[PDB]
Amino acid sequence: GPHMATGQDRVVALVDMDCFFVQVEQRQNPHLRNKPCAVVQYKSWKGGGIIAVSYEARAFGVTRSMWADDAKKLCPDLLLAQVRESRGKANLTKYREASVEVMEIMSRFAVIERAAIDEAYVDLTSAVQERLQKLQGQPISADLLPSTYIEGLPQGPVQKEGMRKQGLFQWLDSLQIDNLTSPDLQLTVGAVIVEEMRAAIERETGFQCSAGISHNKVLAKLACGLNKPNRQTLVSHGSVPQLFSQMPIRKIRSLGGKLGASVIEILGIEYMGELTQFTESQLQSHFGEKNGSWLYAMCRGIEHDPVKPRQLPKTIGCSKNFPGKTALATREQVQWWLLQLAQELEERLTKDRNDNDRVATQLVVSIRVQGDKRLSSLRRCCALTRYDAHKMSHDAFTVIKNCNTSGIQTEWSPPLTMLFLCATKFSAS
DNA sequence: ATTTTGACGCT
DNA sequence: AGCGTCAAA
Ligand SMILES: [Ca+2]
Ligand SMILES: [Mg+2]
Ligand SMILES: [Mg+2]
Repeated sequence: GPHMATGQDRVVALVDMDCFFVQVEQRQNPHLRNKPCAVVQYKSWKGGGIIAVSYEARAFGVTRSMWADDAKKLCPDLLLAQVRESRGKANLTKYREASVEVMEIMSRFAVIERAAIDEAYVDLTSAVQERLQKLQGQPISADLLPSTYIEGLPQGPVQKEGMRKQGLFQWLDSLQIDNLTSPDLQLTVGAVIVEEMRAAIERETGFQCSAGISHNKVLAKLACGLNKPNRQTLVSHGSVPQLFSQMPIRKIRSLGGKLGASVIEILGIEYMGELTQFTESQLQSHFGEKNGSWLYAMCRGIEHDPVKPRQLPKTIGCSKNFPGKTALATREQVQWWLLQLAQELEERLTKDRNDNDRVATQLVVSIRVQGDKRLSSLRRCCALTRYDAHKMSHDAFTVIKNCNTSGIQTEWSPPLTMLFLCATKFSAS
């Protein structure tokens, strides 16, 4: 009752760019705008692998991971843009730079946590308080929320936009605008701010995005996906029981893999809401102390993970796969590709040092051997003392050379199916 | 023969 | 330290 926390103490948003790499390419090439199109890496093998897909193309069934040749069977007029290749490998610089554009705009509004190349969490609690003080009891107009959905509404006693407006009207009609401590009002002001933030992103970059607004990161992330693209969704604390009552467990962030499968298998449930019937101790007994407490609160819509103040990636990495017959089988091959990776890494590190006043101090080398299901077969670290590609490639070879079983120095066995260099452990400079 | 990435947890 | 999990385009 009066002491039961309800996880309504924060306003958190998650902003996620729509079909991000596709929008980057469509901004650059107006011929691709408003078309079924996809972004692909490589082209020799089956037309290249698709990594991003416009919503027009998704209507034909085109998805990520599809070979372009196969996507063309579903969508013969599909347009394609290719990821840049440099030093023999795909190079994602254009998308990293577009990401910086968006992150820098979002940072003007509030502290953000960079969650991926195209998404960030926003802690809006303080901004909401400020805006509520500015508003001075003034009601919030639907015109301030032109792309907002209120999850769960409309309810009670045939076009998409009509339903959105009906739900928003029910919500705003029911709000108590004089209570500055009302969580629902705080979320609503949050959504007003997010409309402003999304408008700024689109104005200043050309890119559209979706967003979720709720009381914590997990619900904000879930909310964001409910009405893509180019829309935002408010998930209130009160919407949680109905929302979770038919929500597959795997849809909640962190439960899409083995742990989620085990929750389903061990407990014999399917939906997030069903978790409420277990005690905290029961959940801890199956999934561990940390996961158990997290599940117990999360299934009630409560999560405390903070929006971390971090706009920049914590690592800078470069990797290449060598699938099937292309696996690296000679020492020379391994050294040449380590050099290519190290040259890209050097370029990115030097730019990072100039832009962000920091230097990486550890180099992580990872390889995969043909026959291993795991992404990485072996990982070794060494000191990163100079931004020099020849030194980094030599040091990586030094730390992995003993993995070569082959009695012949010139041959590498078992062949390598992946090389990965990652700069970590940044210090101020 | 998806590939190329991050962030963080466990021991 | 080195390995595993989960998530992005
Ligand atoms: Ca996205
Ligand atoms: Mg994303
Ligand atoms: Mg996606």
